[PDB]
Amino acid sequence: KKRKRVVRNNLRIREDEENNMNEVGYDDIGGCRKQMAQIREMVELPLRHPQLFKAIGIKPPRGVLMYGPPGTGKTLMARAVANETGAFFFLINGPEVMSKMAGESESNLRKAFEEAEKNAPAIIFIDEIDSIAPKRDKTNGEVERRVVSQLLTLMDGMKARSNVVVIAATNRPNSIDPALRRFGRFDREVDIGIPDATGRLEVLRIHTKNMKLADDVDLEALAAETHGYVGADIASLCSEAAMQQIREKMDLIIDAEVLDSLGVTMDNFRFALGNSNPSALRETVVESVNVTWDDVGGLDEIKEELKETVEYPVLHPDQYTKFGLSPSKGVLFYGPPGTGKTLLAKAVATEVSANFISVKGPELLSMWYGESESNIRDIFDKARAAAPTVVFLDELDSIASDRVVNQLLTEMDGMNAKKNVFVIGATNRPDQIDPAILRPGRLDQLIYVPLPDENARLSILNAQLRKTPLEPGLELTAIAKATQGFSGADLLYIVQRAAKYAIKDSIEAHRQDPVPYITKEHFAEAMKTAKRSVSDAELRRYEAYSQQMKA
Amino acid sequence: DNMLLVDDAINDDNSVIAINSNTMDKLELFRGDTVLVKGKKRKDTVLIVLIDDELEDGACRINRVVRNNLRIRLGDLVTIHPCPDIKYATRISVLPIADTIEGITGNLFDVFLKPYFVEAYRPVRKGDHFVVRGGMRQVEFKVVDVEPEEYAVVAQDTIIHWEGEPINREDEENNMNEVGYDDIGGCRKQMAQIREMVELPLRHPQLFKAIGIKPPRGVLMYGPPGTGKTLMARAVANETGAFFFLINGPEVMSKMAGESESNLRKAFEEAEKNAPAIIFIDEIDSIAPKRDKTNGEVERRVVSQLLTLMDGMKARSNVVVIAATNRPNSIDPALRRFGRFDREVDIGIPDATGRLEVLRIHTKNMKLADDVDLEALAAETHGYVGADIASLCSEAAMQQIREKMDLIDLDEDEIDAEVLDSLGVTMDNFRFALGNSNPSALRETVVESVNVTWDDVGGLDEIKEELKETVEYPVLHPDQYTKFGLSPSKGVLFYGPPGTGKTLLAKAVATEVSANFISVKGPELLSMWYGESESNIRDIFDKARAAAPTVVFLDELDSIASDRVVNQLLTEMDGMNAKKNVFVIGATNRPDQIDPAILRPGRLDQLIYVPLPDENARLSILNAQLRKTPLEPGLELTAIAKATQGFSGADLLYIVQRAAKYAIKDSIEAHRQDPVPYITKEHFAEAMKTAKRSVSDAELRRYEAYSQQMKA
Ligand SMILES: Nc1ncnc2c1ncn2[C@@H]1O[C@H](COP(=O)(O)OP(=O)(O)OP(=O)(O)O)[C@@H](O)[C@H]1O
Ligand SMILES: Nc1ncnc2c1ncn2[C@@H]1O[C@H](COP(=O)(O)OP(=O)(O)OP(=O)(O)O)[C@@H](O)[C@H]1O
Ligand SMILES: Nc1ncnc2c1ncn2[C@@H]1O[C@H](COP(=O)(O)OP(=O)(O)O)[C@@H](O)[C@H]1O
Ligand SMILES: Nc1ncnc2c1ncn2[C@@H]1O[C@H](COP(=O)(O)OP(=O)(O)O)[C@@H](O)[C@H]1O
Repeated sequence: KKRKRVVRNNLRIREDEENNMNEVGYDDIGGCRKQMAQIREMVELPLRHPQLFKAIGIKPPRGVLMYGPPGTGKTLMARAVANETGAFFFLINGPEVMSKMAGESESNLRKAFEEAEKNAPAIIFIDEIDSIAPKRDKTNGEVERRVVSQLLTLMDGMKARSNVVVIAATNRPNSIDPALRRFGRFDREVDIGIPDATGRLEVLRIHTKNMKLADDVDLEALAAETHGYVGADIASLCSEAAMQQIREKMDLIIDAEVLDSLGVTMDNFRFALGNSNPSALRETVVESVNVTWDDVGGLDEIKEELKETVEYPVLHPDQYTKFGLSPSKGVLFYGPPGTGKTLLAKAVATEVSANFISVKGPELLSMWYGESESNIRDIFDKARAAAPTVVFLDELDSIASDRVVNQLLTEMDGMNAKKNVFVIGATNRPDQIDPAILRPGRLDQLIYVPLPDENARLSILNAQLRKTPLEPGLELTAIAKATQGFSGADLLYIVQRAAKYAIKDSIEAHRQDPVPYITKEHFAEAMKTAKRSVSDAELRRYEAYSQQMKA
Repeated sequence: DNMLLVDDAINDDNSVIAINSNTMDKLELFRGDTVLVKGKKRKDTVLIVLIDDELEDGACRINRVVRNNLRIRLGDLVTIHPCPDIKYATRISVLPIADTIEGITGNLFDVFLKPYFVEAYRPVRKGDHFVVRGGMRQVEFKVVDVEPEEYAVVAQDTIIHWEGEPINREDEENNMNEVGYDDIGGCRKQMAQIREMVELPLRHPQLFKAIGIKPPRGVLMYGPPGTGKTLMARAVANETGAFFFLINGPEVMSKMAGESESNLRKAFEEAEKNAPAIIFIDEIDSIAPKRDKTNGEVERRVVSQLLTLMDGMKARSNVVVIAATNRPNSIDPALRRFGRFDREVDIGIPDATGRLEVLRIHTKNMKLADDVDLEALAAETHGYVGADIASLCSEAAMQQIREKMDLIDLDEDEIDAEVLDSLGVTMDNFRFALGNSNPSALRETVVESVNVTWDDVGGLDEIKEELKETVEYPVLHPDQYTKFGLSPSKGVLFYGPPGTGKTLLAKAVATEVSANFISVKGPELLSMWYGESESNIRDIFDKARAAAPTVVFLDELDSIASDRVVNQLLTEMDGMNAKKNVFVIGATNRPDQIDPAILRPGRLDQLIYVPLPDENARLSILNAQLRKTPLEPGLELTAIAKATQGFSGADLLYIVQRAAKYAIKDSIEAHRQDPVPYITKEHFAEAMKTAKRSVSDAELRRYEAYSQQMKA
């Protein structure tokens, strides 16, 4: 393996060894099984077995291009695949080549390409290819027009029939000159999103393989609580926890006995999480959700309609092809705020096992005003790249000009119907929605979301209270019955208020477990201190609009 | 207990230390061998030990000169070790000090060679100062160099060299190459954090290897300009004792292209050679500014070279990089990612104790007059960073010079020393200098500590308890919330009549949890909206995160209800993680223009009405103001409180101020024509006759209706 206890170490199955951080195989990467498989398919076969392509008679693809949030291990993934396949790895940095003189950058590039070619089982991993080749309409300088031209000439002049694979990494997909996306160049696109719970647990296990972890570790709990953390953030969290442990042990301070007492505890991880701050949520990213249909309460007919709309076309594409009906993709939820529309969207995305994409109203406004990292083009491009995907547009009424609406219409119409990309819009103000978006071939289907009934309210209360202690024998049927006209947000507020009262009483009792659960009287006080958040006028308006649509 | 207590010595011998036999017994030292005494700031010396039965056990006898050389004072603890590697000196180079040879010429080296080194075998070390008597003078020389290393003893056959020129004495003191922790004050927390982030990687690298982790390398301290960042960096570097290397942003950026890369590469390589080492930078923003505004290629290549050097740093090497920047967000964001500058430290304006400590440090050499009340200056000086305090001291000294100048004649080239002896800075000089100061830190959002308690709050007990339950518990008792799973709320918004004590409530809340208050007025938000202001709300929240726990205060939040700033605030507040100890308190007199999105869950959801003070509240407020102005004995404030229905705190304070003004005017008239240094009944009578209300009843009814609507 890798072209290689003492024998096992020799065959890999004083600083010069550890500092030489190589041989990082597939073991040291987690949460990217799909992308790992894609990269392996596009790399190993062209290099290990070029004979197969000759047998089938077709040129193997070469141009690969990865993009995702910064610090997600793109460089680490490329290094790992290069080491696993056993080929020579050449690394290039965009700013570095841009750093050198006007003519020096072109030299560097051509010399690197030729050196790879002469020694060319290898991967020429560019990095931050956007910097060297930014958008043409933005920068049109002499050096900008020269270095990009040289790179394009080198790419077009690829000798072919060789074992050279070029990989480029850019944080944003549509942040490069489009000239690189044509045939014979970077075409095989790969998207890396924030890892899910399993990926985060894998990363935690990978990193915490040398640290003297204490006896009490519940890494599953850490994975569950940590959301929106990229691998770099997890590494930083582990480092912060170790630093906190060192600080805690420092009060008593070296004798080896104390060194023997070093141990990272759950308190350290909690403190590190407190000190950590993810930098990935601020950008639109693709992830996987696991919301079950049984998770929500009621809305059985809505579930049936959404199933008919999404599941059958994707579960049984052959039936639709034979019947000739193209899959529907325009779904728009409307109804009172806080009715769990996002939860329904997440359930729908989980049904087809697609990657859910979320774009909120503040993001829409930021794009509208021009101050925003990403534009709708990038959102839809990523949606296509990570197909299948379900895009969610929250508060379409918040774009109340029409530039963003026009861009959205163009993007929605341009994408091919066959591609499994669905768009789900949510808005509590259907009147304000531009009529142009309701046209056929667009967000045409309308789904009203009625308020939960007593059964739905009881189910919501039961689900929300599963993870918190409750007084044995408590009957929530009365609570649900006495909560007519409410919504999910109101029930959540009631639960939070009851928990707050319980916390206050517990703290006072401890100062003076006396009460490790919430009593019926606490819920009674919470409900008496809270009331409905939606007036009858709004419900009447919703009903009138529903009648108008029906008629 | 090998440490021994520093003791004053009557004898003037510069190489003899007299100790009791029990002192040797503790360390089992043998008579006839020198000992190494090490003090502080990497200062050490070698002394010949003698036995003095008179001295009690543990009592030493070292002249004042050796202690001065070691930079130590009486009563300190110094570590004493034997000298197993005693060696003699073969070639010692020593040069004189010109100011020490004033009044007598000639070469005293030959005079001192034989009598002073007649088989004496005095131990010698680099940098020592030794005093020898020649003629009528006692001249002190310095040990320029000694061979073989490291310290050795002055043997008779040792060759002494004197080919050179004298050097100044104060030049070494002003070199700034020796500054310990004693030369800093008011930054205990930040200094402790820097020590924890620096000492452990260098002093004890084995800890990280034992626990299996890569120690951090990137420490970035940012704060208002002229706050002492460079001084703190130099102090920590010298205290650690490791090799040091500095890079100035202005210097590197001032050289033509290409030379900068060579300088950076040479600096990094040389520092790596002398591991352990510390690399420091200044105005890193200057060399790596915000790429969004500067598109020049030179800065791009410089920043790329710096990034390459940082990333290529070898895994195991005792090198720590420190950077300084006034604006935390000004630097190119690429430097903030993992594996680079990540350990962020924020330095705020010092509080009263910090200002007192700084003033004490600076006023360590001036001829302070007998009447100085540095406590009063510390209390009065608010918003002064250390540099402003140094400028204040300089200006006060200059004013004293102005006052004393008339006696002397500046035309002559010589000034009599008797007048010089009379120089002395009086409290009036400091008062004038403070009058002619120009603080600037307070003009921009800077984290500062507050010391306001519930006592200053005149009533609103129920609001006090509600706010306590909302804030204090999640800050001091997160365990209960974790057990129940309820997340802590952060968004609290006060609404009510102006001047009802909202800022004071926010300050009290911030003080209770012992957090760093941050203030952001509405005009600042407007200027940020127009872009004229330097700092952006992103910077405010980044500073709040770095200085956590903190309480941010947004006054006149309705002034932006503009939409870009509101959207940015919503985005940043959403990005904030709940578990972090960051809280936001909004204030506004018009709780109707605020966008509904501000009131959404996970945002400024908690609403608190602030009512006008009650009669008991009015009495408490009046008592609170009347603490430094003397009052007529027997004066009754109940009549004023009861006749001041509907008044606000600001109105009561204004009434007190105008009454004090009337009393002062009466005193001025009486003196011109201070038997009455206090206020009497007539002044309060006039003030109440001139009383009014800041809020009309219609506005009160509107607020009441709005509060009832919110409650329903
Ligand atoms: N499976 C993983 N996914 C993400 N990060 C990982 C993973 N395994 C380890 N890491 C850690 O996360 C970081 C990923 O590598 P690195 O810091 O080079 O990020 P990157 O996104 O590839 O970098 P860049 O985009 O600048 O080339 C490293 O700290 C690596 O140790
Ligand atoms: N404890 C202290 N805290 C702050 N300033 C101090 C302190 N002691 C002395 N000073 C004064 O502060 C100044 C030293 O800090 P300096 O001017 O280098 O700060 P800076 O603005 O961070 O520097 P830089 O030019 O490196 O950005 C001198 O005026 C010194 O007299
Ligand atoms: N079956 C359900 N119906 C309505 N709301 C639910 C249901 N299940 C959970 N919820 C709650 O609904 C909330 C979603 O709130 P919100 O985003 O305001 O709704 P929307 O996105 O539809 O406007 C979640 O916090 C969740 O706890
Ligand atoms: N409980 C209180 N209510 C109102 N004012 C008070 C109270 N305690 C003290 N004050 C005084 O009232 C004034 C309030 O000023 P400020 O905090 O700016 O008010 P606001 O935030 O309402 O504008 C200050 O002089 C303050 O010392």
